[PDB]
Amino acid sequence: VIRGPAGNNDCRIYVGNLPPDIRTKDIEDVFSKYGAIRDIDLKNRRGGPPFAFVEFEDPRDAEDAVSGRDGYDYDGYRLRVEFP
RNA sequence: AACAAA
Repeated sequence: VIRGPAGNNDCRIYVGNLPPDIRTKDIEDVFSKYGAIRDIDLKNRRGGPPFAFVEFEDPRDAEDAVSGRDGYDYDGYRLRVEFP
C-alpha cells in the first residue's frame, strides 16, 4: 500500500490547512500533549500543495487529537485533522 | 477536506 516513510503503522492520520507559520516542533509540543506523537511527516515539498501526516502512540489517542483540532474555524479557512 | 512530494 501507499505510505510515507517506513511508518507503516496504522497509527497515522492526515493534516492540512497548515498556517503560514507552521513549525516541525509544533507537532512535538501540542500534538504530543494530545497523544505523544511518535513521528512527523511534513510534506510541504514542491511538486504539489503543502500537507502532512502524523503518527500517534496508538490509534486511540489519535481520536482525541482529531476531535480536538479537526474542522476548526480559522482566518478565511478551516483546519483539517483526520485520517485517510 | 492544503492526502504519499518516500
